[PDB]
Amino acid sequence: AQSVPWGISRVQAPAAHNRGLTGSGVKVAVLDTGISTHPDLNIRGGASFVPGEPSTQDGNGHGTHVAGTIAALNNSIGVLGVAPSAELYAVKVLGASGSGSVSSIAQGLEWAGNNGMHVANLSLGSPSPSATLEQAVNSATSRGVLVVAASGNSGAGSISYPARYANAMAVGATDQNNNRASFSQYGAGLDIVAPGVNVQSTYPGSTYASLNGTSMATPHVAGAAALVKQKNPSWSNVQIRNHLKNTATSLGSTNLYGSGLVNAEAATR
Ligand SMILES: [Ca+2]
Ligand code: NA
Repeated sequence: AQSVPWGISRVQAPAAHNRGLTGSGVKVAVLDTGISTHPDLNIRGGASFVPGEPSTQDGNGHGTHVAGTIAALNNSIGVLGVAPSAELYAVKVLGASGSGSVSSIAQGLEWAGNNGMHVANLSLGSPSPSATLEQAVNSATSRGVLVVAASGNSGAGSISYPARYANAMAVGATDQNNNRASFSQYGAGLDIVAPGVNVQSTYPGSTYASLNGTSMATPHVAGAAALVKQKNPSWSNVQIRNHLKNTATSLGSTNLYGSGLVNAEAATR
C-alpha cells in the first residue's frame, strides 16, 4: 500500500494528479548528496561534482529523501511525490558527509543549465555569502532553470545562501498546523513555505524515513513547479515562480511565510 505523506496532501498534489498533472516531461535536478536507486524512484541521469565520489548514488540519505518528496512514484508502494512523473536527475554536489564546496555546487548549477533542467532543487545552504554561488544561481536562471533553495534551519530572521540571492526561490518550513517550524529561517527574500516537519520519504536501502527541515520543504515547491510546467510548457522559470507565489495560500506575516503555503491545486486550477 502507498501512503500519502501529510505534506503531500497539505500542498494538494493529489488534486493536480486527478487533473492529469504529474510533472511528465519536466526535468528536475536534485543538487544534493546524490540519489540512491530505490523501487519508488525513477532516476533518469545526472552527474557528480564531488571530488573522490564519482557515483551519483547517495551515501548520506538526504538527497534520496528530497528526491522522493519531489517524485516518488504513484503506485501501490511507499510514498507519493508532488510530481510523481517528473524526470529526476541526480546532481551530486554534497559529499556523503552532507557537505560540499562552492565549486561543486556551482558546477552542478552549470550542468543543470547546460542540460536543460526546468527545476533545480537546492536543499542546502550556508550562513555566509558566495559570489561564486551567486553567479552560478544567475547562470542557471539565465539558462531557463527555476532554482528552488531551502531557507535554512537556524531559526533566525534572515535566510541562508544561496536562497538569499534574488534568483533563487527561497522556501521555508511549516509544521502540521501550518505554523512556522521553530527552525525555519525567515526574513527578507523568503518566497514561500511548505511542509517541513515529520516528512516521510524514500531513503537508501529501499526504505522510508521521516525527517525535519527546510530541506524537506523545498522539494514540495520544486515538485509544484513541475506540475505548473507540465500544465504550461511555454512558461519561463519566472512565470512559474510568480504563479506559485500568487496561488499560494496566504498565511499573513510575509516576513515569516513569504507568499504563504504552496498550493498545487490552486496553481493548476
Ligand atoms: Ca509510491
Ligand atoms: Na532568493
